Amino acid sequence: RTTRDDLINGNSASCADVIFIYARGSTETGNLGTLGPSIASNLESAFGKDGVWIQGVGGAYRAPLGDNALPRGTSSAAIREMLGLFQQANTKCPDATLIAGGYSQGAALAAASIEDLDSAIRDKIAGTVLFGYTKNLQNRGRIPNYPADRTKVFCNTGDLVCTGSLIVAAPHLAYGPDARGPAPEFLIEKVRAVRGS
Repeated sequence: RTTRDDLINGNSASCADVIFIYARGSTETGNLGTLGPSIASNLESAFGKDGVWIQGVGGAYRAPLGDNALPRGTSSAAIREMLGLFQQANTKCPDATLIAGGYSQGAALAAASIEDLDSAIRDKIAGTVLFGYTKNLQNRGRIPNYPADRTKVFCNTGDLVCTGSLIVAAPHLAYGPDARGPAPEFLIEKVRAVRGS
């Protein structure tokens, strides 16, 4: 449901083939918030429960609304937390394919993290989905240092954070259908593109 720590809890001797690391939006609960669980269930349907590990960014990432105003759109402590989880995945399960996602502040966090990541680990993230991407305009719809073909941004018309503002309007809260269909669809496709099946 809203907390999944499959990577932290996972046995190194029986690594999943796919590891998904997801950062929730501001003020959301657990470490998956409102959108994460929907994505998780569909990935589990595609890869099987033992086939994918779902890991939300918890720990120091408290997702405070105020941190949207910081330079990178989230705090340094939150970035360190997510970097730490990619590095844990890379160490625990060197052969797993990674996928990532974030909503709102979590999308800025995912983008900042991936930008700072060691390239060898960044290169293992086969696809990333961003919903209500707060740095969409500033970054021109891209994640720095990460390929456009592995990136999918869901930015609703009228969601002001996609257009350089930090105002929360009703479209910002309307990503439910995307998390249920096109976002897991994209992620599954990108994993299969490199792993076959």
